[PDB]
Amino acid sequence: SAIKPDMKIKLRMEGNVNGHHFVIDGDGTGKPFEGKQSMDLEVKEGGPLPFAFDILTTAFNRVFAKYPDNIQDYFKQSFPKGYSWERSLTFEDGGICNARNDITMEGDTFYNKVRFYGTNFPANGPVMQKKTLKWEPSTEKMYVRDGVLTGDIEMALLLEGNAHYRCDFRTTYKAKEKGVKLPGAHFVDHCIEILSHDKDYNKVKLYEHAVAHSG
Repeated sequence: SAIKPDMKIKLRMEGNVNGHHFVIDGDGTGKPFEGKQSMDLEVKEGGPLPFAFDILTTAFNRVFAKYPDNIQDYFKQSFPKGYSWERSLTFEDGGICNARNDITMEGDTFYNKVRFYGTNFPANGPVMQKKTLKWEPSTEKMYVRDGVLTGDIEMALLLEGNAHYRCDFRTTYKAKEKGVKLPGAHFVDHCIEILSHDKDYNKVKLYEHAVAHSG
C-alpha cells in the first residue's frame, strides 16, 4: 500500500575517493514491483571525476527488486518509514570503498542520502585509469546472521581487453521501524547498465533490473 507501482527517486551522493571530493545529484523513476529503475545523474561538485564512474553505480535501493509472493519482501515492508544500508566494496587490487544510503519516502518519492568513501586505489589501476566497461550481472546472497539482514556478492567489472576485475560486496540492511519481519535466506539477481553518458561522465543515465528468487 505504501509503495505505488510508479515511484519517483531523488538522490544525493557526497563522496571522497583517493582524496578527491565530489557531489552527485540523481533524479529518476522506477517500478518497484517489476524490479526496474532508471536515474539521471549529474556531478555537481568535483567534476570531472578522475576515477571510473562504475565504482559508484551500485550506490545509486532493494525496493526496486521483483519479489515473488512466497519470499518476505523486507524492503517494501520497511516503508513508509524507510530503511538504511551500509556496504563494503573490496576490490582485488586493494582499493576499498564504503558506502551508505539512508532511504525515506514522502508520497510517491524515495529520497536517498548517500555517502561514498574510497581509498587505496592504485594510480595505474583500472579505476584511476578509467578502464572499466560494466559490472557483470550478479546474484546477491541474502541471509540473516546475528539478527542482521546481509547481502553478499562476488562482483566483477569487465575491463577493456575483456579482463575482469573482482570486487566483493557485503551490504547490511536495517529497517527504521522496529519489528519488520526478516526474510528467509534467498537470492536477488541484478543487472546494472550505464545507458548513456557525456564525455567526462559529468552526466550519466543509469538502469538496474533486479529479481528475487529462492535457491
